Amino acid sequence: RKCSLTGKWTNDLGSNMTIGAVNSRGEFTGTYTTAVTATSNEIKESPLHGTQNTINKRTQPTFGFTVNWKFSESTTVFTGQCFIDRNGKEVLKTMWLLRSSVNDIGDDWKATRVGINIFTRL
Amino acid sequence: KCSLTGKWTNDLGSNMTIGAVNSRGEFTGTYTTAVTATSNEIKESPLHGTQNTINKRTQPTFGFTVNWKFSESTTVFTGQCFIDRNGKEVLKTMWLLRSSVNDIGDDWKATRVGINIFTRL
Amino acid sequence: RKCSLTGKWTNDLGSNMTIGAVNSRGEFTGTYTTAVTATSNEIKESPLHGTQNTINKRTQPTFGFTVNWKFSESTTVFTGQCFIDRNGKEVLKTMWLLRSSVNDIGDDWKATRVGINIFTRL
Amino acid sequence: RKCSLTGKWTNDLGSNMTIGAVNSRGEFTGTYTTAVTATSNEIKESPLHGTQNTINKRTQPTFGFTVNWKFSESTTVFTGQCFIDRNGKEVLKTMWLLRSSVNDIGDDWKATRVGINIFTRLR
Ligand SMILES: O=C1N[C@H]2[C@H](CS[C@H]2CCCCC(=O)c2ccc3ccc4cccc5ccc2c3c45)N1
Ligand SMILES: O=C1N[C@H]2[C@H](CS[C@H]2CCCCC(=O)c2ccc3ccc4cccc5ccc2c3c45)N1
Ligand SMILES: O=C1N[C@H]2[C@H](CS[C@H]2CCCCC(=O)c2ccc3ccc4cccc5ccc2c3c45)N1
Ligand SMILES: O=C1N[C@H]2[C@H](CS[C@H]2CCCCC(=O)c2ccc3ccc4cccc5ccc2c3c45)N1
Ligand SMILES: *[C@@H]1O[C@H](CO)[C@@H](O)[C@H](O)[C@H]1NC(C)=O
Ligand SMILES: *[C@@H]1O[C@H](CO)[C@@H](O)[C@H](O)[C@H]1NC(C)=O
Ligand SMILES: *[C@@H]1O[C@H](CO)[C@@H](O)[C@H](O)[C@H]1NC(C)=O
Ligand SMILES: *[C@@H]1O[C@H](CO)[C@@H](O)[C@H](O)[C@H]1NC(C)=O
Repeated sequence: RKCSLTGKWTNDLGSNMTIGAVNSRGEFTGTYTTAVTATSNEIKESPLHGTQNTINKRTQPTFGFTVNWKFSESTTVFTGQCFIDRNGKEVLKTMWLLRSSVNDIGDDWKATRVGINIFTRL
Repeated sequence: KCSLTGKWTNDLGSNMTIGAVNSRGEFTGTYTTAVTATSNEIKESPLHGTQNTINKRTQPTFGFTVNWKFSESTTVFTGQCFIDRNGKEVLKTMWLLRSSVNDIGDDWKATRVGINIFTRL
Repeated sequence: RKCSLTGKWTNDLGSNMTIGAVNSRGEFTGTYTTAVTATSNEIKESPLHGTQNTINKRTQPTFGFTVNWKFSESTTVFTGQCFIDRNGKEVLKTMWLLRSSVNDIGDDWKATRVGINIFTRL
Repeated sequence: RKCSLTGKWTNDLGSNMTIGAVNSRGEFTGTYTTAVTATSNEIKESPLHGTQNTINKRTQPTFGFTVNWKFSESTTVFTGQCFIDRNGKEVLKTMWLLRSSVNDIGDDWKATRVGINIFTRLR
């Protein structure tokens, strides 16, 4: 069918996320449980909010979301595309930017990390 | 505090308006790009995001998604709101622009990266 | 047993590269055969030039290199780190930037793609 | 007529680099003096090695180089294009990846930072 974002996912790093119903404007909300973190602070489940692109109602749509971490001053944004193979196996191929907080504008240059994640269903 | 609400323009000439930021840090708005990857006519597009409220920083991090209404593509922006040495607010952001590809074997080439600096308009 | 860049490698996309000897300053040269390309033009083997970081002569050093494509106006740069496991299996975890040419500076914004690659020995 | 990498440059952060002659294969070397650093160590001038793309011998070519930092375990790679306006004013629009060292492969995910730089000539 269409590749749908709703439901439960895990990534190559062991992180989980659950996304709820996608409304008619493509808006969704959920939660994200990272399996990894940059430092010793305790991981807390964090909210995410995003949109799926609905133009031409593609069966493999692009999308993006923001994770607003509840245990860091940082923000991660993820963007990717939902693929589906002939057996109906779904996968999200994503890239992210992780923005840290810096105290001063002179340190902005070092504030942004980059990486990928591949998510498959639970 | 450096506040996301209001009207902004970037180094490329794009405009965006962000509304009120609620108690969970959620905001919505609209984005008018000045530039585009292809010939399709530009349309104003919704954005949705969140500002980080931990320690209620006067210069908080944030992120938002632009759900383009004239492309199959998605752009995500993340940055931090600074209050500059001239007293001006400025958003320093980096973005990932995801294009749609028909086949998973082409995924590798789908994601572009860049920056934008926004100032108030 | 240090993780050494010299020799023949293949990545998750099927691309091959062969790196020669790494000199005492960490400098190396080689060739890169991509398995994929952005367009229809025929792929040609292309030169690469790089450096491995030698500070503290780490057994898992960072490195970078430039691929000077011989069939495109484009350039790709890769940067990563060479890892080992105790049975001696080496792997390079890398991220790349692929710079396309544009014929007007007003189009610079779109010129740069980003991704990852994982290489293992042949 | 062509935008040439050789010579002395400075970027929006204040960093300087000097690039030497670009040979017929497009190979160059030089030195990089960052104005900024992620941590307290004293900044040391560092070698760079790169190539400019010569396909179709464009007057505004792409290029890339690696900076092998002499004061960190880290590596930076820069890639971009040399632009030249009608008065002959040159500028390098670049983007970079900064790879830090991590002790364990389980930390790889956090190792890579991203950003941009714009360089203009020093006469
Ligand atoms: O599934 C996935 N998980 C990872 C990737 C992309 S998002 C990433 C999780 C990041 C959570 C924040 C974090 O680890 C964290 C934790 C504690 C920090 C303490 C102090 C910090 C100071 C500056 C910057 C930080 C950035 C992230 C930090 C922390 C800091 N995919
Ligand atoms: O303010 C800022 N503006 C720029 C930067 C980052 S977001 C970027 C604007 C992106 C608009 C979407 C687009 O270009 C677009 C439009 C139409 C497309 C039609 C067909 C496409 C086919 C493949 C790939 C595409 C990629 C982007 C496309 C389009 C396509 N900052
Ligand atoms: O092993 C790996 N392979 C891939 C990844 C990162 S490097 C990439 C291979 C790049 C080959 C050059 C290319 O695709 C290429 C070739 C011809 C082009 C002609 C015209 C272009 C116009 C705009 C943008 C381009 C981008 C890449 C192009 C070409 C163009 N890892
Ligand atoms: O002109 C430009 N300059 C900046 C940008 C991109 S390259 C960047 C300079 C990087 C110098 C290395 C560095 O800061 C550095 C120095 C010491 C470090 C010690 C320990 C580290 C541990 C983890 C990560 C690091 C990242 C950079 C580090 C260092 C570490 N443009
Ligand atoms: C992901 O979900 C599984 C069970 O449904 C659980 O074992 C695992 O702990 C979860 N991951 C994280 C990082 O919480
Ligand atoms: C941004 O706003 C200014 C002032 O209203 C306007 O003149 C300009 O055309 C707008 N730009 C775009 C891309 O809509
Ligand atoms: C890489 O090497 C393998 C084994 O030698 C070979 O079969 C394959 O064709 C090579 N790939 C490319 C892209 O040349
Ligand atoms: C670069 O050179 C300029 C003048 O040539 C100098 O004023 C500046 O301090 C130098 N910057 C660095 C980082 O060395």
